[PDB]
Amino acid sequence: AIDIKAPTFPESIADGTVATWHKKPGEAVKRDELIVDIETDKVVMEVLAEADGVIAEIVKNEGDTVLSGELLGKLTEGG
Repeated sequence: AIDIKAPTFPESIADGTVATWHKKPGEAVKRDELIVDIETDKVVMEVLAEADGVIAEIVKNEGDTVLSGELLGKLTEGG
Protein backbone atom coordinates (compact mmCIF):
# COMPACT_ATOMS: atom_id res chain seq x y z
CA ALA A 1 0.00 0.00 0.00
CA ILE A 2 1.18 3.60 0.51
CA ASP A 3 2.04 5.00 3.96
CA ILE A 4 1.66 8.79 4.33
CA LYS A 5 4.19 10.49 6.64
CA ALA A 6 5.08 14.12 7.45
CA PRO A 7 7.53 16.14 5.36
CA THR A 8 11.07 17.05 6.46
CA PHE A 9 11.51 20.38 8.28
CA PRO A 10 14.56 22.67 8.10
CA GLU A 11 16.56 23.94 11.10
CA SER A 12 14.48 27.00 12.05
CA ILE A 13 11.46 24.67 12.16
CA ALA A 14 11.67 21.27 13.89
CA ASP A 15 8.06 20.16 13.30
CA GLY A 16 4.84 20.99 11.41
CA THR A 17 1.06 21.21 11.88
CA VAL A 18 -1.78 19.50 9.98
CA ALA A 19 -4.00 21.90 8.00
CA THR A 20 -7.47 20.37 7.56
CA TRP A 21 -8.75 16.84 6.87
CA HIS A 22 -11.35 17.56 4.15
CA LYS A 23 -12.45 13.91 3.99
CA LYS A 24 -12.05 11.19 6.65
CA PRO A 25 -10.58 7.68 6.81
CA GLY A 26 -13.14 5.02 5.81
CA GLU A 27 -14.77 6.84 2.87
CA ALA A 28 -14.35 6.72 -0.93
CA VAL A 29 -11.82 8.85 -2.85
CA LYS A 30 -11.09 9.65 -6.52
CA ARG A 31 -7.63 10.28 -8.03
CA ASP A 32 -7.13 14.00 -8.73
CA GLU A 33 -9.02 15.02 -5.57
CA LEU A 34 -7.56 16.88 -2.56
CA ILE A 35 -7.28 14.67 0.55
CA VAL A 36 -5.48 16.63 3.29
CA ASP A 37 -3.59 19.94 3.57
CA ILE A 38 -0.31 20.42 5.48
CA GLU A 39 1.07 23.44 7.38
CA THR A 40 4.72 24.42 6.79
CA ASP A 41 6.84 27.33 8.08
CA LYS A 42 4.45 29.97 6.68
CA VAL A 43 2.88 28.27 3.64
CA VAL A 44 -0.04 25.81 3.48
CA MET A 45 0.57 22.93 1.05
CA GLU A 46 -2.01 20.45 -0.30
CA VAL A 47 -2.03 16.63 -0.46
CA LEU A 48 -3.95 15.05 -3.36
CA ALA A 49 -4.53 11.28 -3.71
CA GLU A 50 -2.48 9.54 -6.43
CA ALA A 51 -5.24 6.96 -7.02
CA ASP A 52 -8.66 5.91 -5.69
CA GLY A 53 -8.94 3.21 -3.00
CA VAL A 54 -9.80 3.05 0.72
CA ILE A 55 -8.05 5.02 3.49
CA ALA A 56 -7.03 3.13 6.65
CA GLU A 57 -7.19 5.66 9.51
CA ILE A 58 -5.69 9.02 10.55
CA VAL A 59 -3.65 9.05 13.78
CA LYS A 60 -3.03 12.82 13.79
CA ASN A 61 -5.93 15.26 14.31
CA GLU A 62 -6.41 18.70 12.72
CA GLY A 63 -4.78 21.44 14.83
CA ASP A 64 -2.05 19.05 16.02
CA THR A 65 1.69 19.04 15.26
CA VAL A 66 3.52 16.38 13.22
CA LEU A 67 7.21 15.42 13.46
CA SER A 68 9.39 14.19 10.57
CA GLY A 69 8.50 10.62 9.52
CA GLU A 70 5.25 11.14 11.47
CA LEU A 71 2.72 8.57 10.18
CA LEU A 72 -0.54 10.47 9.61
CA GLY A 73 -2.32 7.42 8.16
CA LYS A 74 -1.99 4.54 5.66
CA LEU A 75 -3.65 3.65 2.33
CA THR A 76 -5.50 0.36 1.73
CA GLU A 77 -5.45 -1.95 -1.31
CA GLY A 78 -7.97 -1.17 -4.07
CA GLY A 79 -9.76 -3.50 -6.51
